[PDB]
Amino acid sequence: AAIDTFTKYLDIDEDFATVLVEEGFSTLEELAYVPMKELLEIEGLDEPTVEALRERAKNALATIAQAQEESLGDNKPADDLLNLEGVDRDLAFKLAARGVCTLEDLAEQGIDDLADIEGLTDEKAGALIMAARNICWFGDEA
Repeated sequence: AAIDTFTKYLDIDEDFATVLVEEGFSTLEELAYVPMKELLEIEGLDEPTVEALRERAKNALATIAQAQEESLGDNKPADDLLNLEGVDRDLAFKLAARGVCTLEDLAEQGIDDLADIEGLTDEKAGALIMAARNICWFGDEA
């Protein structure tokens, strides 16, 4: 059951032949480099077909790169995070990598938890956290 894998592999004429189960084509990584001594038994392999295979390999590279970016990008910097003053892109990325993503949890950890931050001392950490607690907790806004 690999119909969802090679959905667009031979985009010229779908009615060509049946897929060889002996190879499988079900790794998406090992098929990058293979000796040409066994991959010519199937008929109908010309220059445009190899060029299209190279296009598809580059596309698969791009897709796996985007997948790795999405898997590592466990930050989700929303508009609610970049709006707090003194928090540029780098600081917001740091906050999101710490493990926070919303506002109702920022003012629930004391200054003892505001360490390990790069480019931010403890007095400024306290300043920013009491600013946040004034905007959120003392403001009584919804």
